[PDB]
Amino acid sequence: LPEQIDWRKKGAVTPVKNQGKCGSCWAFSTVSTVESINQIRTGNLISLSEQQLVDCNKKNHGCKGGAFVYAYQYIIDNGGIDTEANYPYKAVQGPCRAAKKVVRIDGYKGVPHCNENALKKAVASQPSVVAIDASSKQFQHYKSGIFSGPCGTKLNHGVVIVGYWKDYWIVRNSWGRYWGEQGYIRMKRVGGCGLCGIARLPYYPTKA
Ligand SMILES: CC(C)C[C@H](NC(=O)[C@@H](O)CC(=O)O)C(=O)NCCCCNC(N)=[NH2+]
Repeated sequence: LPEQIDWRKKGAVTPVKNQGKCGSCWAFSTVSTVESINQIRTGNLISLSEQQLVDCNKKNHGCKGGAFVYAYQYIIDNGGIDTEANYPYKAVQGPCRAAKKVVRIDGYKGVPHCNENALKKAVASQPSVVAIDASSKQFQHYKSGIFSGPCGTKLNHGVVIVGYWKDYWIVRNSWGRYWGEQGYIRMKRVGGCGLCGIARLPYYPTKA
């Protein structure tokens, strides 16, 4: 497969977003991969609604956390997801409003655990969600360069891998542009379960 890929360079990734002070990383990462597969398939780049998920996804827990599988499953079950414009983000949970089904997906697949080759194969197809230990201070204060740790493998933050180079993953965070490299962080590729456990629980939506 390609030595390097960057979906941002292919117009598959929307501008960086800020989940603000609400534990919704499960929504932002999930929605981003949806926005991505949709553009890759339809040629349309559309910003989708995290808030919808936050409000209408019982299986997950609004600002109190969530999981990849359920998010995807929701979007699928619900028959589609609405745009960022009609259902803006509020950084605080609320009653499920009715929403327009702008974008739809057919399924989602898991990438084999702690297998960075498989993950490379997946990212080469389309951006993917991953869980990382984002609890270390070094990571939280990461500003630039190829981050190589330290960070454990305790899964607590959800992000997206939008591309890669020979020795690092191009990760998209949901903390705005004033964190890392204009919102992104280049995480070294170290095999095993990966840096901060980045290769522990990867996934990507599917659209036929
Ligand atoms: C695996 C990734 C997505 C971490 C995830 N935590 C979150 O969603 C966030 O707090 C992420 C964030 O940056 O806000 C998580 O696993 N949290 C657990 C929440 C459990 C929900 N509460 C229960 N058990 N009812």
